[PDB]
Amino acid sequence: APVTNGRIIFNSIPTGFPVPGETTIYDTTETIDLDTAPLDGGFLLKTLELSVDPYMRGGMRAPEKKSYSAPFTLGQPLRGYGVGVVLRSENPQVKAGDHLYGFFEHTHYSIRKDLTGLQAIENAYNLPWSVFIGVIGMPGKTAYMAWKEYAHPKQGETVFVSTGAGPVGSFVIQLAKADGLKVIASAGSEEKVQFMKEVGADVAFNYKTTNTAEVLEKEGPIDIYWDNVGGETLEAALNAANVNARFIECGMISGYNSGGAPVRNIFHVIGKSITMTGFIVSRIEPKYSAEFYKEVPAKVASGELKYREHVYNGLEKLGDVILAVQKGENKAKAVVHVADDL
Amino acid sequence: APVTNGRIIFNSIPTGFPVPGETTIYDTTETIDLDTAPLDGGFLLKTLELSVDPYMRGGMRAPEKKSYSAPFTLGQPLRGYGVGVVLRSENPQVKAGDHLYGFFEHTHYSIRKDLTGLQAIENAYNLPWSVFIGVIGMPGKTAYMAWKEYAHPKQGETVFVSTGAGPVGSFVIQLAKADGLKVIASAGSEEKVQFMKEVGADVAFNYKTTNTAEVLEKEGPIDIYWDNVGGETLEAALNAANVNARFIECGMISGYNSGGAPVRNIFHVIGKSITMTGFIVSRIEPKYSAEFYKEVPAKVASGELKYREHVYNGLEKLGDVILAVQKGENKAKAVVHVADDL
Repeated sequence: APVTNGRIIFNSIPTGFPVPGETTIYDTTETIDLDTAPLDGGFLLKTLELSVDPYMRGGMRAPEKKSYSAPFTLGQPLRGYGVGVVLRSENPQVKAGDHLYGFFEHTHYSIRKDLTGLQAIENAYNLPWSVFIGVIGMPGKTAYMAWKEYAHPKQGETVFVSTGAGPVGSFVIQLAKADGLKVIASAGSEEKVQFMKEVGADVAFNYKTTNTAEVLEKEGPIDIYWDNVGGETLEAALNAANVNARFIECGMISGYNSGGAPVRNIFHVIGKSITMTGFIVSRIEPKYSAEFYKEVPAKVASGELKYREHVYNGLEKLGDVILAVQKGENKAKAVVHVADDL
Repeated sequence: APVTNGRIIFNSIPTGFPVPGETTIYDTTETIDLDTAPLDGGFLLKTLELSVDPYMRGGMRAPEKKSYSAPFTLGQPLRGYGVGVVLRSENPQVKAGDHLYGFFEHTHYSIRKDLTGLQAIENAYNLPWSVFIGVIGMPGKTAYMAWKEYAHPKQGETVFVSTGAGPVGSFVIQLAKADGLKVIASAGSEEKVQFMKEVGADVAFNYKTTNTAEVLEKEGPIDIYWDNVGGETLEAALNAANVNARFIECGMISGYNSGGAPVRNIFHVIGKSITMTGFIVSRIEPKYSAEFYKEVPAKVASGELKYREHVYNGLEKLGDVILAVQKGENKAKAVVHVADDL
């Protein structure tokens, strides 16, 4: 018999933080018959896990694709990264039981014509599906691929990782330790400092209680800076950089429209012979994707590569999770567990 | 019989522009007997050509060596790049007639113990000695070596060269054209715009009469930016950059102590996947020196590589040339012709 196809609908444009029940609504007006719904040569896809990733620069938009992050449509579901399982297929590209990663609408079920925006997941070690939207998803790929492309590490160099406890930063710490580097890393809470230490940071500190410039003077100079914040932290890193340092520019704080904070000491790029490289993960992903999806699951399964997630149960909560993430209240990479797999 | 060994002496510390006759004095109190002066195993060196290069960041200091630019000593000669000829030698490393390039005191003659700070010049095409302090000296090496190391050009890419008529920038224009690139270049006077066009710039303009941002929008986007200025021009280049652009950071405007102007749109480094690399020519010179000194003289002799210099005759004028250079009044790379070679 038909079942509810619940949906998190974009309902109004917020001027401040999103308001659950106003910005988003949980809508149960659609049903679907999983056995008889017409597929017309496509396939029926059951949502399992949905990522809630923060937005800021460019406003409320889908995660970036083609280097285009699209706005949402009022009255239609929100969207983001997810994992799902195929229930039924009339398409030779996929079969029942296949698990797929990519862009998902925030609904229990969807009917897809083909694999556009999706890829088969190889889960040889039977890891929890949610890892594929975190440590083995976009955040992990952001850390792994840019590290391999740009860090050019040498044994015993010193790296400073900003936002070091996050899904990207905590992976960077572990990549750096595996390359024999000394790691300095900072975050904004005690629990985050504890996680940075757990994953191997040599010098882990809370930038709200400890002077970043003082730490970098005592523990540097810095050969590699991994930038997730820009602004004052980037300026401090420039002041503490060694000659021939590499500054990997991953993210920067902004508002919807402000772009980023000024850099007032950029001459250090010349004086200290710094290579500062920005990147967007989708542009470099083709060079590393197969290696990433082969190697990273093994390191998760063995416990070598540590990660944290904050799981919230139920699609109906997703709008509340959006607000929690915008407020920084989630303890780790936010995941909405939509359904079990069986 | 003894001859005067004239000397440009550092006489007082200026608080503004240098004042000829006060900041510097031309001193004729020393003599030297060129035939009998004791060499004590060293050699007698006749100054031929002296470079006058602008100073600003770090104040009045010798050009940088060991990554240290040293201050001058009151009552002693100024110093900078030069070319000289050996008149007499008791040192097996050099013989009479050898021409040497490196750091020179601002005097007619000196006695050297050895080749510290000096190198033999190979002048196969008998070019004027002054070229070895310009197009075949530090300015030319700055352009050639960083271009080869960092530009990674592809046929038909677009480069923007700031300060495009100068000793560095005008060499960069010619390197870029030889690599099949479109060149946009800017300068601050008509004579400089004419020289940029003469050396092959496709779009040459005066930033004082023409809106840089408008030119870069119409003629870009920019794949390579060669930065000699920083600040607003760097910001305009970032706004006009193509994806995967390379920003080669050579110099930036400053005061004695201000470091450089702010960059308020640095997020473009991430959004546009820019590689921004600073350098100091002495740090990369060992990789390119032999190639530079073999290839560049041939391109000068054939007329392929164009250059300009502003020659002033006589050591006694050098303090006036310092002021002219600090005021931007020299028409091209400033050279003091100290003596003829014979």
